[PDB]
Amino acid sequence: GVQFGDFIPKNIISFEDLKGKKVAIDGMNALYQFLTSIRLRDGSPLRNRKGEITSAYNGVFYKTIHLLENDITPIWVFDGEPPKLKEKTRKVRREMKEKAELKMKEAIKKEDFEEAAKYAKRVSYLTPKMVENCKYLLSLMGIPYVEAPSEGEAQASYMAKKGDVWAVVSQDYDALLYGAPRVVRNLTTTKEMPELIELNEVLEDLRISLDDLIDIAIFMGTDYNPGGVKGIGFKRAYELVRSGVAKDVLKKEVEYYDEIKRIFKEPKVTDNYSLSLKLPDKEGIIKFLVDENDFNYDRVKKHVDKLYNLIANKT
Ligand SMILES: [Mg+2]
Ligand SMILES: [Mg+2]
Repeated sequence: GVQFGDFIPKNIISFEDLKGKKVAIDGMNALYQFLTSIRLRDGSPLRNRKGEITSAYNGVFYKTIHLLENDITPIWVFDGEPPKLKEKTRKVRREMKEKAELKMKEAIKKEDFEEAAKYAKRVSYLTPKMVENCKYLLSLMGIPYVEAPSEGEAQASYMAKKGDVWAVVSQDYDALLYGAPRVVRNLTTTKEMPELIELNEVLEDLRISLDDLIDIAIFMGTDYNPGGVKGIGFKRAYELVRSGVAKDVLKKEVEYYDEIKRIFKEPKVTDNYSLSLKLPDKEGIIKFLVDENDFNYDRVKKHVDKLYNLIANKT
């Protein structure tokens, strides 16, 4: 996401100081994280005997239990319906290139079949099936999840602002742009220590408003305007913001500036979800993990036993 890291205040926090907090996990960010970091010695992903990747299932299972063991109650947040994701104020223009220039012409020729074998790949190793399988596993584990109307980071941020959860868990800083009061990094990955970023601290320290921060992100470049504004990094953007000339510059330099701003300010969110935990289906977990995905029975068994006890106590 936006490379805010070096320019915003952040603090290393211990796992103990995270004890008892409820958090909204950015599901897609977490799953991509697992695929990247849960690999073999040769950098190859974890797979079952059928050659299917299980890296994501490994992180979902073990990472979720790790948090619960430390009294951190997670609620997984996933992205909305790929076909339709227009988030309340997110339909005016596009969510891709469907409406506008996407090219309609007869080209079924070989270049279309080598291509008709060239569409299921850029969806990375994280396929809808895999994402669906992760949702299934969370269900068996008794862990609550929400399917956001659109971007999961907006849903999670909303949940944090509401106070249903203490922070958004992700490796990206982007939740701050949606008004998330707190983001906690390095929980799904522990190379480095957990890192807590508080939005209010960032704003007070930099002496800027949330709208200013969104402006800086747009200069740098968001998923909605990759590459940002020609030759402008954090410092120059922050300079333009403090001078009070950012909004004029952005209106000139970024088409759909007002549209991009609305995405962060008025996303489509939902209140239909529960943070309640359910006792885990031990047998179904073992079938899916051990039987169908070749996880080690012993380790899995000890873990579903631990999971059940934790939830029971919590419940
Ligand atoms: Mg992002
Ligand atoms: Mg996202």
